[PDB]
Amino acid sequence: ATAQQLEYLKNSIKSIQDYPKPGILFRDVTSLLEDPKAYALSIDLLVERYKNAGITKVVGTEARGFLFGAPVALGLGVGFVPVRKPGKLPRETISETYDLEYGTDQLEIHVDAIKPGDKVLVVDDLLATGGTIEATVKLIRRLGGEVADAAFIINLFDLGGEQRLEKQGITSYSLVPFPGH
Amino acid sequence: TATAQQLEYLKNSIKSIQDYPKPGILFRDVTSLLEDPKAYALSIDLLVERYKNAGITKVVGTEARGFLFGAPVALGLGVGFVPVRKPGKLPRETISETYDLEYGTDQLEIHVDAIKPGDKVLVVDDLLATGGTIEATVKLIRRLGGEVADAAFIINLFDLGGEQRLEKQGITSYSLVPFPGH
Ligand SMILES: [Cl-]
Ligand SMILES: [Cl-]
Repeated sequence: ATAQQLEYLKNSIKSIQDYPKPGILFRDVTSLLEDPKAYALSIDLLVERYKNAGITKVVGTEARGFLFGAPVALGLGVGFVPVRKPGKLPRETISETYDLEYGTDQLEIHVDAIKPGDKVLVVDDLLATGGTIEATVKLIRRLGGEVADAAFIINLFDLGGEQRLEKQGITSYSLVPFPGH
Repeated sequence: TATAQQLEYLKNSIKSIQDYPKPGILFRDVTSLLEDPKAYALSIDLLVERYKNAGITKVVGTEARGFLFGAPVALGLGVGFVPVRKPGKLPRETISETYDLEYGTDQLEIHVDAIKPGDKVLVVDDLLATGGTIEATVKLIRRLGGEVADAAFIINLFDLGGEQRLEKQGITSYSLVPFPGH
């Protein structure tokens, strides 16, 4: 990306000081979604990064993930595979648990959606702890998918997510870096 | 408009699951269309072609399956995408509308700043069933001064009365794949 493209994307994102709490600056991708140029540019740069990488499927987690994975799948000309909250997918699934503050949640994937020989790109809005992406990489590999790549609009470089994913053999590509926890 | 062959390709791309989510029902599963790059691209390209001269200034999609169809149509039209979300997910000032579900009610929210007077909105969703969520979405759009006359769907469950419900709001529905049942 050019410095002009990267600053336009940074400037398209609203930061809500002390949302959802004091000291937390929420990075709001909805202002990017509503801007024709910023949204298109975010998708075009991700497609350009992966066009030669032999990607055969794009995975996006529910729900903001869908907004960036699905357009990147269409731009690469490959299928889109949703990873969802429990009880929403209708065919055979597998499930992975990830930790939150005061408990856990689960993500599910269709078992038939990823096959051995598939090379998968994960795409999400924002890299924070990386917990959800770590669980998504576990789902993909349980299905025999190869995954080495995760792409983000925003990376919160203070929260350790990139290094967490590197422990799984994931290289992260992020358009907009922001500080804050 | 869409060719008969294109419509048959889209209809054949959608899996039907016997006795899900309850016995005697045939669940129309759009995830098989998402997985097929030809069917997914064809669906998006057709919806963009249908509305390319309609003066659309914004596309609205409801969480979550709606995002998979409305956001690519927004990019094809080269207009902004505005999500309508389940409560407590949008971080800035919202308004809310209540709608009916099988076992009660729930709300959808929109950012108050996302639609303005002069906006002409296309609503895009995966599937037209009762139409309750789209009815609520149309109310949100019009509360903000947006015009909305058009909703587009991948699937229309024509037995469930959705299209006629949306006609009572002045909405014309366009759907790619009709199915009987629920
Ligand atoms: Cl949001
Ligand atoms: Cl509906």
